[PDB]
Amino acid sequence: RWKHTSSLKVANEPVLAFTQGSPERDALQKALKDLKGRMEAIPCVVGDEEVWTSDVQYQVSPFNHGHKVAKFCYADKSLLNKAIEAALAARKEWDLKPIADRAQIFLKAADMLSGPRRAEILAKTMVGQGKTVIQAEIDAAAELIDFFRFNAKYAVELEGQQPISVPPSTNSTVYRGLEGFVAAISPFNFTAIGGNLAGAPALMGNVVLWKPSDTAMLASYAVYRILREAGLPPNIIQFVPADGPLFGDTVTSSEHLCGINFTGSVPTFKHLWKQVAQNLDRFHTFPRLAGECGGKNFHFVHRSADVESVVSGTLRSAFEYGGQKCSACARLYVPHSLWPQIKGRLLEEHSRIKVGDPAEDFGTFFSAVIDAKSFARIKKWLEHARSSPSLTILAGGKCDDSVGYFVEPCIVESKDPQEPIMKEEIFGPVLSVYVYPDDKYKETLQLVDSTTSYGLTGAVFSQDKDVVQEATKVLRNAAGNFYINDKSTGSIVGQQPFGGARASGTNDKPGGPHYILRWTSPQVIKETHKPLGDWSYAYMQ
Amino acid sequence: RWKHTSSLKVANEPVLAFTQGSPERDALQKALKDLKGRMEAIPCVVGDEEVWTSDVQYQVSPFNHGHKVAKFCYADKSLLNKAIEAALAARKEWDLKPIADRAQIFLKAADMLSGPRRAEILAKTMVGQGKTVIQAEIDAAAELIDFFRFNAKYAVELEGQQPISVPPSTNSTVYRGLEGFVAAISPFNFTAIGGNLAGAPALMGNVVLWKPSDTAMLASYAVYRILREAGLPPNIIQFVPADGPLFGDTVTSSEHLCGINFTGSVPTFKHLWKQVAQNLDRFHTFPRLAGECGGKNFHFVHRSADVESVVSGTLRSAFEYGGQKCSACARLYVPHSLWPQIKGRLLEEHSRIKVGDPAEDFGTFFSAVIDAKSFARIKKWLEHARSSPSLTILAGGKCDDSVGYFVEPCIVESKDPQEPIMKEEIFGPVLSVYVYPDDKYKETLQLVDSTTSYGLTGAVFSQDKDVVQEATKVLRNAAGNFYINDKSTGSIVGQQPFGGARASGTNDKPGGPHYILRWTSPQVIKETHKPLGDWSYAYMQ
Repeated sequence: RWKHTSSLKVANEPVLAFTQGSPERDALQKALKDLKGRMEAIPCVVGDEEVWTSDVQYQVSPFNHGHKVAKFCYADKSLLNKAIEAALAARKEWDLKPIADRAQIFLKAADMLSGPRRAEILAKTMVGQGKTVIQAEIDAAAELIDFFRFNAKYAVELEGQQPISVPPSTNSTVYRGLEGFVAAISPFNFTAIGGNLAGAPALMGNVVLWKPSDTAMLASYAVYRILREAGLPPNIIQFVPADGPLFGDTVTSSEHLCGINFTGSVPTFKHLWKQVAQNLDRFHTFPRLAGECGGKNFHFVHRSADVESVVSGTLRSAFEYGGQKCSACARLYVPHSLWPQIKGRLLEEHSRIKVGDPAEDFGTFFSAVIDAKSFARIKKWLEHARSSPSLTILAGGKCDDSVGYFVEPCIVESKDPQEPIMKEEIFGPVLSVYVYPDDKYKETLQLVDSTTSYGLTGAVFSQDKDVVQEATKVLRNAAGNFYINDKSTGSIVGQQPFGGARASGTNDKPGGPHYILRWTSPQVIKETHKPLGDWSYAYMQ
Repeated sequence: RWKHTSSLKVANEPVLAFTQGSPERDALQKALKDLKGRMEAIPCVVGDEEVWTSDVQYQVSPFNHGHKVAKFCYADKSLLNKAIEAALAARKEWDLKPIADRAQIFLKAADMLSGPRRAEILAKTMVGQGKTVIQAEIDAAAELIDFFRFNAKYAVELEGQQPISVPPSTNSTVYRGLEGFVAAISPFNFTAIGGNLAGAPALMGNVVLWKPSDTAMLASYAVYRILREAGLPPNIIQFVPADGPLFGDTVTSSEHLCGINFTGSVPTFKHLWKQVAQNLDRFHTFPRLAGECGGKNFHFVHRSADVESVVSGTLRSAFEYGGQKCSACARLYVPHSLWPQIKGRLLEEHSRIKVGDPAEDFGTFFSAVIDAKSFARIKKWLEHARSSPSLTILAGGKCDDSVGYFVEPCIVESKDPQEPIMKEEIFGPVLSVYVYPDDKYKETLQLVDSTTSYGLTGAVFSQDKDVVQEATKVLRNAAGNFYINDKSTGSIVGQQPFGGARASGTNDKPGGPHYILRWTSPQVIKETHKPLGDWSYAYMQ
């Protein structure tokens, strides 16, 4: 016999420059102005019904928290259960739909995000989450477009991974979606992640309840709407903002939960994991938990390092988007011999860093952090950085929540490599620096590895190839994304599949080809084409 | 600029015939006699140290439970913790060892099992677990050899799945083993599974605590010894029989647990899962749980079916190895129009079935079931089959534990398609039959799907292609391994990757290429070859 199969070749979305006079700078400016003074009312969406509840909530602009950018509402238990039921009733048909047809929807969404919807999705991310132009670009456009295209490629190619056939039998693998619904819970700090957390499972034949982050609601809903317009049928993804604990209680209580695709804090992930375990007896199948959590990421500097690359790379990793990345560098290990030079260069460039309103002033490096709870926690750390004997603020240290949740980039030196600030994830623009004796760099490599609970990202800066090989070995499990002479942030889909282990999550490497395997439960079909024969065996006669 | 990828070209191990005259029948007979009257003392093995504890245990021959085939002992907490520690101290080197070198060990073990050790491994499985010649062959030889070879192929080819590189940066994926130790817990009913449960993670750079099934100790230790002689370094796999609860308590209490590779009962799997969840805070990473559990598998018969194929296929699936397979057919759905013919044929062939001592009489179809607890459970079901109004024993129904744990093949007709016997996994040679009206075969397809909690295996017998397509759609999630005109047992590696969802497990499909992904935590390395540049962006100037 035979069969016409299919293949799909994709390229990464080019990252636009947005320079003066460039069409994208103009489109973006126009989209930003179209948002000024306007507040979108965003409903919950179950199937095609827009639903409002009485539990109304607002999203404000991080750099100008007086401006409400969106009004939305929390689904209640009753609405969440209706969304599970409606999703389930749509699942069989959607799962049965050919991968090619499903992939097509995400390819069209990708193209929409690429061209016509680009400025919009950028503007909403800038205004809603406080991202500068370029942070919104690499996120709400590039990373999200890539997720859609590359996962589409991965899922189409996956269908061609078929078992061996041996006459008189033909074997085939059917990549079923998981039976049940998936709960997708996305964080504030990347518009791309919400799209991927709900989208990748949907792509794989699942139906999803998507709880988007309150502080990214404006742009996430834009992603939702774009998926729907690209052709996503109703009840495949339910748009259901909600209280976090309520959402988790409801989904972990449904006998129909078959997965949770989560990105956020480890305690919340662990809590969901424990709830699922507590309720194991009620589920029709074992639910799959995928969890990308935070990090306490490092830039390790060897004496041979290009000092300029260390400085720019670290400034970028530590302070871009106000350090609100699970991949952001928060501990810098510098050899004594390089410290004076690196310290001076860092302080010099630090003073050139503009923090302000990213929509009005494109010269802004980064803007306010995301919200009050985060601002509060960051102040507690800045105060710790003044209060602690082992700590000395070298630069910044100020913050001001009168207009936005503004925090100055802060650089702190620790005389204690095990100081809490060297170990605990701040999610703010707060860089800790430990200066180590050149003669003790091997023990220091060991400290990088042993100091925190995390294993997300990390970089080595070294011109000495032998030290690189050596740190690569030593730090094998300190970073799931390991960078050699580059900053620890900015993973690109298909180039650096993203994730790490230890406390940093389950490391399912979104951005790579294996990620989607979490969202399929393969069925293997063997068809035998000849009659069977005696149940007995020759050796028995 | 260059990519070098390696493939490995491997074939399934030929299943030998063992007919009178053949060399394998002779080698086997010799190995069986070399075992008669002998009892191996089997120590725990930690590193290279053989350890005895005071908690001594015996393995007896299922068909002759008076013969002790092995003396072994249970590891205590103290010994299990020393095994964790020693394993951990060996892990970094082993994980660093190139996949090709690790794979080589399992390829040599495979060849050993293929030739010189074949008769031995067969004999120990026949004698220890009660398997007939051919059941031992497809298991302790073919399936185990295939696991080793194919997993080696899959791991070698996996290394060549590398990310895209774009100048000035080169990206590479490093397939790390999981950081910690893996607990492998294997069941009595396949020697191959123990090898795969401990072996596949070891292959992937993990270190393993292997708790083999008490009732398969003789052959499992033979697998262990062969891996060691094939070149497996000490402390990569620790051979540690133990009390089940104690073993689980100890491993789920270690901060170093990073995985559990389990095949067995769902309650035990769920229990382990709940323990890991309870202790989540203490683990250095989130442990990965892989669980293959049981089934309540079906043969669904459409009126168009080849009656002879139905008969021989069902006899084989239901009664081979006394029905002690998670894939064994235990519910047969027959259309009224075909019943008289199928009933007569079944009863006729049933009466031709020899149950006896598989080592002494190769005419034996199947022998005693594994042990007393299982024998006891099976009698409770035979008694249920006499006591229940909806039930009628059509054939067999007797059992005798005076010499071995012997149970006659039993065929029961249920007038109630939802009778507990149609729903609960017996793990005995007990086939239940429901006869349905031809006119109501669609509703009956739905019943097959809706009746039990399981989704492991299932078969449709139908000459009507349109009914096949239809059942395939309806039963999409009733069976992870779906057979068209063939029996529901006997998955072959690389041809039918094995496993199913619902309550039947996590469906990681051992036997396929994706299985090994559970045992690796990939690291992605990006090396940038040019200096970085200003931290600022052009659009900002």
